[PDB]
Amino acid sequence: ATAISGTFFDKNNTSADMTVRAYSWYNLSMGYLGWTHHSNWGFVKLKKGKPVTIALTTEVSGLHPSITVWYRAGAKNPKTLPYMNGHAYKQFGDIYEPNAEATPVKVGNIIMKFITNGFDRDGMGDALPAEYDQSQLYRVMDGVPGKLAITFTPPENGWYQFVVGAINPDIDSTAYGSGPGSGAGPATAHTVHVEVSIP
Ligand SMILES: [Ca+2]
Ligand SMILES: [Cu+]
Repeated sequence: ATAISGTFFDKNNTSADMTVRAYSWYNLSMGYLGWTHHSNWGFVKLKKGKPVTIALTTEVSGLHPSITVWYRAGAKNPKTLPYMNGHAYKQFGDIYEPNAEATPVKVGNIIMKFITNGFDRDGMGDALPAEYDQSQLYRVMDGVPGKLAITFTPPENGWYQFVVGAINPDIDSTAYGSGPGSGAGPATAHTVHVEVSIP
């Protein structure tokens, strides 16, 4: 496992500004993975059965925010929350790292059950490049570039661990910058505003 910086949310702290790289959720290398540390992580404790919405917005021209939500099952001490199983992540699918260790600390079993994901597909044009042709990378349109909402109903009480990033910045836009490079794009950190609607 590897430590991450988490932003925690609750009923009195429903919003945050997170900073992410333009390609952070979908690098153009390898297996087209997100970069754990180029993205930004949130945590929120939720009650079973009541729908939740997370809304992302950005002012950055060309930027398309994105998000993956997992349920962090069996989490015990909250100080064991801000870890990930590695420096890269698949945008969908479940994560399992039994008896996980990081920097040494013992984190316990990391069990992350996939809940939902989405990315802002408004403004990307008539067709995305073929590198993005994975069905479970949920393309969502609300008619507003730079805005995204996801929803889910917590299947279990407890901690929901989510990553915010961005994907496929518009060619030659501010967000695109110098382009994908080696796959991670520019190191520029762009602000995405996050609002969690806790029931
Ligand atoms: Ca949108
Ligand atoms: Cu990393």
